[PDB]
Amino acid sequence: PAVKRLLGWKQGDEEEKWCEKAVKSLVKKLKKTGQLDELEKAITTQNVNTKCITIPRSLDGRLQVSHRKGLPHVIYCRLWRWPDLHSHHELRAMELCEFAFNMKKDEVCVNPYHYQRVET
Amino acid sequence: GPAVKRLLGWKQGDEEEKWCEKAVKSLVKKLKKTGQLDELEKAITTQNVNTKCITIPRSLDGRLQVSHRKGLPHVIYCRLWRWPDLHSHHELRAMELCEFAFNMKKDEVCVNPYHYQRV
DNA sequence: TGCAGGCGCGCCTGCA
DNA sequence: TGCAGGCGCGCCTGCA
DNA sequence: TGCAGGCGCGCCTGCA
DNA sequence: TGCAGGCGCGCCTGCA
Ligand SMILES: [Zn+2]
Ligand SMILES: [Zn+2]
Repeated sequence: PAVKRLLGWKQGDEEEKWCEKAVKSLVKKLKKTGQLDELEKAITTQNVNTKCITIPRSLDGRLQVSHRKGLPHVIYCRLWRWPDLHSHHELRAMELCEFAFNMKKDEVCVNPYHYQRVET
Repeated sequence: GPAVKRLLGWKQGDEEEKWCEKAVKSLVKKLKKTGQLDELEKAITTQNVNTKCITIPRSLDGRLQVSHRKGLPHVIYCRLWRWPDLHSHHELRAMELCEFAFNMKKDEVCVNPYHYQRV
């Protein structure tokens, strides 16, 4: 009771506010392209055989979320799988991943379960 | 909105939100024992600077440990309820009204966030 | 309900 | 020297 | 010198 | 509907 009341008054940190901004950014795109269910299926079931969850690729490959840039597959693999993920060099797509980042296609797959972490 | 909160619950960087709950649980347990919990809720919800000092015992080095993390008690609770980007105790100055301020080295340390001003 | 295991303050080490 | 961080004994908690 | 980060126009939201 | 304001991708800049 008092603990949960006092916790509600907590000033929110920028990292949690940014994570929410990162998830809202992806959800808005997936909703528009009919891919939101697949993201929830991939995240909650950890199923590697899920479809590619794609977003359009930018000219430099970077994605901006609340004044912060990063590679989109790296942003969402750090979010749902490896918080200590340093760079794209630590990621390796599976053969089944049609839209892997490394392939530089029109769309980029951000399904965290289509990438394997390597120790570079 | 429902999908965003659902998907957010699945994130991996949850090390900091479980800690804030442990930090609040730690303070509440001490304030209930000493009859000061209502004053904390009055200070937090009303932002009233003229609230009474909300004290906890002071340790030998002045640091407080919450779930394997150490910090100065007034800094911990000012960052929690007022300034998340609060860097160190050097950015805090107690109001003159505050009898149990951190810098006073007394037996009890006041952790009412509304008895400190940011500099 | 006895008791294994969690965790904090005090003690100590180790840099800048 | 201000500060960070590791870890044990004493205190406290939650099960079979 | 590669590349992180600043910032504007275009896009979009939201009031009157 | 005239207008304000938030923010990203594309463009551009400044360091270690
Ligand atoms: Zn894929
Ligand atoms: Zn005070």
